[PDB]
Amino acid sequence: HSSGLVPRGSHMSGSGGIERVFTDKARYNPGDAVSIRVQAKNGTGSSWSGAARLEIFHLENSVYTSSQSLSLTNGQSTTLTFTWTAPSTDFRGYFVRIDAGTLGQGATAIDVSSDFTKYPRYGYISEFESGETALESKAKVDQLAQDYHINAWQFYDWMWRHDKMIKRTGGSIDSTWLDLFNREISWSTLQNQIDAVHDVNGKAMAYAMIYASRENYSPLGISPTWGIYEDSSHTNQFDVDFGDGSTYLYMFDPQNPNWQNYIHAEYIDSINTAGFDGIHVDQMGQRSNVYDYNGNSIDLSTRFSPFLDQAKSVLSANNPARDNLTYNIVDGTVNGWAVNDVSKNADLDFLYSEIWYLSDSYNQLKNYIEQLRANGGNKAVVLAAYMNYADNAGTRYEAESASMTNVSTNTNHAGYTGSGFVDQFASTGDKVSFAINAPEAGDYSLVFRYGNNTGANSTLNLYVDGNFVQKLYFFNQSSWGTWKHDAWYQVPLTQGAHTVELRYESGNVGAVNLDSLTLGTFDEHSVRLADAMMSASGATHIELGDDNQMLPHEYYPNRSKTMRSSLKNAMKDHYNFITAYENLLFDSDVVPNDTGSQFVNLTGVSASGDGSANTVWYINKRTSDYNIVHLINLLGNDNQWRNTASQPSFQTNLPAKIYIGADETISDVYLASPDLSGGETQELAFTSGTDAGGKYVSFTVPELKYWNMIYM
Ligand SMILES: [Ca+2]
Ligand SMILES: [Ca+2]
Ligand code: NA
Ligand code: NA
Repeated sequence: HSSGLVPRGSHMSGSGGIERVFTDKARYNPGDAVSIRVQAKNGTGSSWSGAARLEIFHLENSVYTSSQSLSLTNGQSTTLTFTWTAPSTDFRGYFVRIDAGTLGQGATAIDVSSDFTKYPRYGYISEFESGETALESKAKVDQLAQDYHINAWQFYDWMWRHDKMIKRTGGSIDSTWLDLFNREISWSTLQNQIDAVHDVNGKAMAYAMIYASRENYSPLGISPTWGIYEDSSHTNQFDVDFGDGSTYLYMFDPQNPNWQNYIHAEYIDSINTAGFDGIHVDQMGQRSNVYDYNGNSIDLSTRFSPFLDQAKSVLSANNPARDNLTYNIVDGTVNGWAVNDVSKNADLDFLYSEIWYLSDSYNQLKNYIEQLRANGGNKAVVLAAYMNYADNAGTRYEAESASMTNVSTNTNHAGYTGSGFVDQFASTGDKVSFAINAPEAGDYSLVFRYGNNTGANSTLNLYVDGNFVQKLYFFNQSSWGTWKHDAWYQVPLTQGAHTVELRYESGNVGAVNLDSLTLGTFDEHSVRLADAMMSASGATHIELGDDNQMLPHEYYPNRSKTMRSSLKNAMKDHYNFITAYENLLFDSDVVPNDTGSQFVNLTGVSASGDGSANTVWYINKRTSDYNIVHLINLLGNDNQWRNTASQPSFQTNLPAKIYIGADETISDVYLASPDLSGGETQELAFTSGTDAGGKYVSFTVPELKYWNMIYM
């Protein structure tokens, strides 16, 4: 008479329970009513009844509890609401737990901050099509707000021209306009999205350049005498070629007051006419040997601050509620080009930096973040750091292992993957058809690795499951030995088997060598590690946008990679975590040097304090009220933040000893991890004592997967 190998009975587990827990807004003001929503589904196999219980925590302390009764027929769904009040102390993050017994558990987080610039959670919107309904604009904003607490959206490439941002014809705003790449921007869709951002208490930041006009700028009243030039005789203006012999950006002197007045009036028109909350100012990065119009040599690195101070000033005078400003410090690294002058001297509301290849290790990037924090007077730091940027990551299907019609295989150009590649793919009736599997329903990035040295674009017709989808362009390279994978199409797929086919048909031109097809996928391991390092170091990461897309590239509409459900779920936990614990992560400072011996020790694993490969990395920080120790699991992995990674070597029962100030006493030891129990703070059994090193505490860390934050 005992329980068996499995439970015996009429009830199921696994499916349903608490599906989602979220709030209507991304951010709240003190005193606000907060609607906490719980979407519940009874998949138990019979009726269910009981209490749904809410508990809210500020760090280690339970600050609110509440309960309501619930009953559901089998298969029934409902949405419950709990109403709370944002407590009076401004700038505080909270953890929210929902427990519904046998129906399961859920969690979310709440940010009470009257001004988003202290704890920005930056997302983006990069498409503005007339096909998008008001409900769909709203749905996509609501999803980012609910699932990640995004409180600011960078609206990318919304403008008509860099120097004329809203298109008017005869004083009337055009209902649609074509951007520099001939995308259709809808004025209705744009405003619907901006309103939807406002409805979740978010801010809409308008992308703009600091110093860019488009081609043919003179008729707009812009003078070439405000330009910056590659020589002292103003022969060649700095510019950007977009590769069609017509479309260009021309570059100007940010310090020139007349350029300032011109482009700032565009910034103000964008705020007032579109409803934006501020301007997200971009640049192209380091340019050496710069001259103004009159041939004087100028250091461009120090000319942004005056522009930005002036910009802030005209924004605040125009509308002090909607005057937010940031600027991209391009190519971020310690003492990098323009880093010190911008972060120290620009009147920015928070700092933003796009990281290229000057901060490749975790520790290098941590030092850059810390320099920005120190220079900027503890202003918030947001990084654009495009994950897996160079990796053709995802499930791979080799072209030569696929179904081939009127083509051949070969091995004569080195650098192919697998046994070779497809060639003689150059004439009508030629086909390659890949038999792929989608493990779950959703969007898939179809990424083709190819060669092409025919001297012009080659094209192939893409087909999915027998249906034509689009003509794809495969760009001309300098040699046939040059393999690229910048030809891609993102497509929705049902779970299961599909066919993906490239066909050379009437109207297709050129030829390609076809190496493979990859299902472009962000790698969960690297992404979770990088986000852990960034936020343990005191920064946040712009990576999510549009309809639950993740950012693969500097051109925000790029969809050459997609998140799979497992990564989406880890990002919900991560973004819950950086919201609920925002005070410990972004109010804290690094603990100085540890003269003599290091304050943190671990048993049974290699440990580093500088983000060394194949170690558990410890980071010790403090606020006035707390001592904090982050553990980031680099076991099994290198010290580089951007590239793909293996799953960390998960640890269990990791003994830890932390030294504390000898004039200090520890009542409790707390651990919180996005990886564990959805971020809920855990109270750990511990012992204290005194050693040669001083006063310490000692405890076993039950689990370390990616990132644990210990505090006391
Ligand atoms: Ca040029
Ligand atoms: Ca052929
Ligand atoms: Na949630
Ligand atoms: Na203001």
